[PDB]
Amino acid sequence: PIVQNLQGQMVHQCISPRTLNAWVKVVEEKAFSPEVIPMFSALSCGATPQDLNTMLNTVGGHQAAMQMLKETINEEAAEWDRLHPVMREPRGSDIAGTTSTLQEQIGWMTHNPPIPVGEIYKRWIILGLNKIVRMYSPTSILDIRQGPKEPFRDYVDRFYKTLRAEQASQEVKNAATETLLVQNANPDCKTILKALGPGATLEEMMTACQ
Amino acid sequence: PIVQNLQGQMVHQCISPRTLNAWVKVVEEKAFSPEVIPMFSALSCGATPQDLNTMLNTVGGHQAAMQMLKETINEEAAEWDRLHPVMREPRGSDIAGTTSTLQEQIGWMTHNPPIPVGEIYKRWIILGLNKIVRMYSPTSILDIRQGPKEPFRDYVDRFYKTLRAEQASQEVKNAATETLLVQNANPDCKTILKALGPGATLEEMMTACQ
Amino acid sequence: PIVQNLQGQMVHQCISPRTLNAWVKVVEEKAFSPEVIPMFSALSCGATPQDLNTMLNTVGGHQAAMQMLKETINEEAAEWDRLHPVMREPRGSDIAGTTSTLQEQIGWMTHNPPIPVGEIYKRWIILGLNKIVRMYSPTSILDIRQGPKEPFRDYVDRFYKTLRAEQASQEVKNAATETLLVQNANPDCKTILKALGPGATLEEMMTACQ
Amino acid sequence: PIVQNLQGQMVHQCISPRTLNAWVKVVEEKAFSPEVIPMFSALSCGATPQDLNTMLNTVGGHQAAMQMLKETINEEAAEWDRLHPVMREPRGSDIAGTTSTLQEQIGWMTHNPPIPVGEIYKRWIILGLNKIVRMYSPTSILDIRQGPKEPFRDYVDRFYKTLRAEQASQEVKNAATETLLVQNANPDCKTILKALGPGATLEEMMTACQ
Amino acid sequence: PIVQNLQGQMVHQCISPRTLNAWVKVVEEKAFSPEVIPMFSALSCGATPQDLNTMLNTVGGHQAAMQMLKETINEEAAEWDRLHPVMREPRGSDIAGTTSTLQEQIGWMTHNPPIPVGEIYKRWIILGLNKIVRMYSPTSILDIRQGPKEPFRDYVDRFYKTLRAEQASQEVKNAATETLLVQNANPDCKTILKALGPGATLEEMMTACQ
Amino acid sequence: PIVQNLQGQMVHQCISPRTLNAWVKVVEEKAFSPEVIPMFSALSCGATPQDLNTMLNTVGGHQAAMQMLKETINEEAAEWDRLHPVMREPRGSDIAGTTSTLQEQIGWMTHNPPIPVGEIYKRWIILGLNKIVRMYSPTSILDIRQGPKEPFRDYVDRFYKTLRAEQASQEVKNAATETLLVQNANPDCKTILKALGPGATLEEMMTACQ
Repeated sequence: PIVQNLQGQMVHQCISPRTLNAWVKVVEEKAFSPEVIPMFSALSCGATPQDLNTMLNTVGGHQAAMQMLKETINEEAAEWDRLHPVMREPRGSDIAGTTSTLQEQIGWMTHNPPIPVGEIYKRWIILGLNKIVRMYSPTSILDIRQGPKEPFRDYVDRFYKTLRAEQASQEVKNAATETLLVQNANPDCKTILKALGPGATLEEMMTACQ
Repeated sequence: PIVQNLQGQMVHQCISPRTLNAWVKVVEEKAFSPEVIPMFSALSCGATPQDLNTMLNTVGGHQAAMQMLKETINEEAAEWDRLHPVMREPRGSDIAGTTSTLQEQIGWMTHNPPIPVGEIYKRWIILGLNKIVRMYSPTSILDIRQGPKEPFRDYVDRFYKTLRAEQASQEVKNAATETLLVQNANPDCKTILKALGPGATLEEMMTACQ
Repeated sequence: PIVQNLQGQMVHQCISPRTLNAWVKVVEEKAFSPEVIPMFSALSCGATPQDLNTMLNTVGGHQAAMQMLKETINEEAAEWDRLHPVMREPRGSDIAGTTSTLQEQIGWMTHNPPIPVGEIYKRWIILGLNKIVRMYSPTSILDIRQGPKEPFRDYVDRFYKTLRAEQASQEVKNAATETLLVQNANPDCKTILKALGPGATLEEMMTACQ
Repeated sequence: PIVQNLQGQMVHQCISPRTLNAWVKVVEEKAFSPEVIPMFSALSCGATPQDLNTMLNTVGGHQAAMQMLKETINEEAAEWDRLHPVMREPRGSDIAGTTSTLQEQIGWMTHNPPIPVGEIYKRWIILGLNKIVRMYSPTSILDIRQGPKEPFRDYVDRFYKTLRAEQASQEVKNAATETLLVQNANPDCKTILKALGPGATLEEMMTACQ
Repeated sequence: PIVQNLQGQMVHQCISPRTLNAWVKVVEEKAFSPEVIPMFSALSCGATPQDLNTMLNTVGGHQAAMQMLKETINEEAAEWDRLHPVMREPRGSDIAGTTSTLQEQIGWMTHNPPIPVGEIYKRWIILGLNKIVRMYSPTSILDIRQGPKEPFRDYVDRFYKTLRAEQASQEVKNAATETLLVQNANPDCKTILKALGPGATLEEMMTACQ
Repeated sequence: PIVQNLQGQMVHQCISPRTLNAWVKVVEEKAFSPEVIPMFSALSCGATPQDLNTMLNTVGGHQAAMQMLKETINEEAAEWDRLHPVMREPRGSDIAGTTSTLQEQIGWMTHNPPIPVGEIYKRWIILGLNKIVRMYSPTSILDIRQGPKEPFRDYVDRFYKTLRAEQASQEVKNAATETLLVQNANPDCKTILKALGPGATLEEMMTACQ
């Protein structure tokens, strides 16, 4: 990835074994849980398209997901080529890092103004990963219900984990979300939440059901 | 996080995978014990709101706590907007890192005088974490007493651990707290402490009951 | 390898023990899976031919594969010698790091215009590794068929992993490959895929068969 | 901690996760053995009071020890305030790191002449740690006596470890301690040591009694 | 070892603990398999004679091998003294690292032109290690015969591993080597090798014997 | 330890936790085997007396050995004081690091001409460690005997390991050493060794009995 040196300029540096190990271990252990995407966005700080290609190709399993990612990147490159018809300006395949040289990528990312091919490739990969995570949700939100003896903490944590997996975003707060949350609880906490009144925060609901 | 180079200028640095792994392991293994807050304040030395959001979103489980944290940050941002009506001035959401880009944050944190958006966001996150840790107390302070044969050392350890968890702070010393400690002590140690009289430090009580 | 310091010139630095340990661990663990080649291209970023020889000779086991690699490198060196009739210009063996000193390799890797002996040797080694990986595939692509109760997701995983093993590249799918994919599926999923019609993406096939 | 950069200036640096993990592991595993204090003085080299507070607060267990440490710090700060009647001059709490900011601490630590607030706070913490270590001695010195078949080396190891714990120092050997050491030895070794006469060092005693 | 700094000169650096740990672990775990020599030549890149002595004296076991290494080094030093009749010019014992100081070694390795005492010492140590590796071959190559149900790949693995051990070098290719390889195979593969015809490469033999 | 910065000057640096962890682990695991002294020499590269004291105090067990080391240090300091009757020149105590501040030590180790208190202190510590390792020898050299069927390799390994321990030095080859080596060999090997002829090298003996 491109970093900043002590002279004050952007100079390319090789990708480190630590970053590669971190990414491979994360993908192998956490599978495609929703928090992998922030991990991908953090490990790819200032990455060139070649670095992102290395990170994607290094993954051993989940080849169906990687094929979906490849198809999504191709679709995004086609859309970019349609929206941007014609140093040489980049094309979709050049941004994808399959028809361009590392030197050209570094020249683009250091140009004034910069042409962040790495950022665009990261956005395409992030769209692909969002689709993959949304497809790999283990269960639907409508089937999350508190057990007969399950504490409110466990039920709420499972409900919000599922709702993060489904919508592919942690920020899943909605009025219908709260209604579904209160509906699926056990009757003991259901009555308390019903009597708590509208507009209550999740903190107050957890305190009341503690 | 913004760091200082050998030249002597504040520049951005990519967030290291080592810090991310440390924070993830700490949250996974420490649950929400009161010692997590100093760890978060240490790992985030000089971080920007983007880095804080990365560190928060990378947490795997405990989604209810993250939702409470998000709601608390929203409340604090609303309060900040109310107290500050209207480079572009940072709004509550911009400080929270929802509608802000990296360049804007770095310009804010390198301005003269600096607008410490990172510090403000860290304060809001610290408030949310304090509330979460307080909520995560396994038992109240009034429910802990020394056992029939428990050494006074372990009893004081448990008492002060519970006291730290209850108030989400370590410095919770009070005359009422000392009276509670001597009240719940074993009858032999209670008699010894009563004979020792008021004004005795914790060290003297520990020495006497040895 | 050769890296750039703050003075502004390429300088040679010793190969770090971290890279060597990572490469040895990768070879010992993953055997010759198709993802070894991206790891080799990543760990050897800017490595002079001496470093490539160090990385190749450090591998303990799999001596047949290393002998095939040696023969392939010799053949490529002979072709290079034939195509290039005769600072001294490099030869095939000089590029292969057998009859060249470290100083000569540094000079070749740093002149203007550069003679990327490291990159040429890397391409030869990657060709040899492609041959090895293609030879080491456990199964043929015609032996992959979905089981009576195996999910379509796992069937696609196996199919595309084996396909990457054979062609030694991720870009291995084709129209005939898509026909093979739909033909080898279980009849229940085969009917759905047939009803989905031509032009269907892998995403739609995965969604429909669930 | 404040460290000297390559340009030759004393600049503030964030405290690395490795030091924090090392200190946490040392406290967690070694309890409060006498060797912890040298580890504390080595890990916290050049630290400002904020870093010392972070390193103290990060400890999870042993809350009674931390309470005693806080009491000792308060006593020493009161003494400092008494002895110093009144850039702004530091106070007891300012040195302790509770009513001071990072900028003020850095200014004090880098003023000419320096006001070593970090060193003074470290001395107070060392006093507290010495008190805790002395309190946490499992056994008294007089209770170390050689077994019927116990080797002399292990007996001397136990004796000197116990003596090290008590006086909160390693250089605790003395003529009275030498007499105590020769008193509790086994009669077979006791007669040999008595015949060896005064003036014999520990090496000669160990050699004679093997 | 000696490295290159940002000032552009050659200056000394202490041998890092990671290098020492890597060397000790490699030597202990891998015994004296032929891949140790590439590891030794990679870890000691640019090492001074004192660094080589530190790396050799740190090994715990295999003391007979270390004594043979010392004998070989002494013989080579005597030869060097014989071949060179007589800042002081180096002698055999100075390159051996027994009668030279670190300052003198650095002056030798940084003189104009450099007198690579480190490289000469490393060559002597490599000759000694080659002798030890040859002596540590578990079995003779003539006893390697393919099993009744052993795959030809595993037979080639064992054959070439043993042959590399015997010569302490990877260059074991020969017409007699190929004849010995084909003679020891099972008749089922021996007939196929005979039918393949002379002059075939190893890859063709592997593919035809599958 | 005092190291050289990029500007080209000697400045102090806090002892890194990696060095301390390595030193403590080695001392705890290997006990006082003769290979510890090279490790201590490597890890203490360029250290001040304060760093040497830090590394000595951090050792938890084996307090008898540490007391012997302290006695040896005191004796050497007394000898230094006698040999050198009285920036202030360093006395024995100041060299030992008990009565000298870090500023004085840095001023001493960076003066022109240098006064290497660290080197002298390391010499004293190495003398003490040699004495400790010599005392800690598990067995005598005369008791080293070959088993009836124990391979000659293991016999020579044990013999030279013990003889290295016996004299606290690896350079232990001698005429009497070889005489005892051939005297304690098994009769089957003794016949071959006797018929081999005087003056034979160790490699010839190993090959003859292999």
